[PDB]
Amino acid sequence: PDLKPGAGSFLFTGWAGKPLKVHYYAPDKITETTRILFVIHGAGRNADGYRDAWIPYAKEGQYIVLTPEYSMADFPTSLTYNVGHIVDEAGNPRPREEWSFASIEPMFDQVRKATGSKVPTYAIYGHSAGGQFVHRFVELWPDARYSRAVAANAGWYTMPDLAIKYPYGLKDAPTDAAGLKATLEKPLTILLGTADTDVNHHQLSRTPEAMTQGVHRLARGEFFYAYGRKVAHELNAKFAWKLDYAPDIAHSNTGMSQYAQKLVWE
Repeated sequence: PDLKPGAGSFLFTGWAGKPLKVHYYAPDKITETTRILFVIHGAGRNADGYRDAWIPYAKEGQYIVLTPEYSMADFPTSLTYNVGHIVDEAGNPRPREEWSFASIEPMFDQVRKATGSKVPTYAIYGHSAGGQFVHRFVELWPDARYSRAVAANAGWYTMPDLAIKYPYGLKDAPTDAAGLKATLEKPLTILLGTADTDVNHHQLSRTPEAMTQGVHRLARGEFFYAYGRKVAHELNAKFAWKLDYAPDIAHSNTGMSQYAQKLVWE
């Protein structure tokens, strides 16, 4: 069909999962070099706000913004959304095309088909639970066509460790040593707010497995990056991850996006 100039939404059904309402921003003129940025919301499923936060930057960069709404009704738990839904709540394996990750690539096709843009890649950004979604999408979707993925202020990480069990590591995860080696060469950027340091934040995991990564989101992000560098040395991977900071920003998608807007096109 179409995408309307400005802010809007469409219902996406071109995948094996549930229909997804995608809130978008489109520039006034779409050319065939108009870029496309996926913005992934957090646990509050505030997709409408996440698209709005990037509207000014998409207008000044003249690119499309896509924010899928993983509503509470259709994705009630974190396991159904940012953990990827690779198993149901009972532990039974689910088909890969029904994972929450499986919507990005076909959706990336459809919007191109509807706008006329022919860009071979997209950029993707996520904050908090969206940051978990994005770095797990990097770890478990080797086929993805992102030029850069930005994970901002994730609460805790799936660590690049083949001996730690999912979702705290890549043991019992759909990847192996070669896949991990390729993951360490992907253009992933961990962006952390220097004030995301409250060890008692009301959304912060304090499970022992999460505490092995650090006491707050900033420490955990730094430690996840360093662990990636270590295992990249172990596997002789050409380490491509990047570590960036948002000075004096905490767990705020607006403040983090103001800095991430200068990172997704790297």
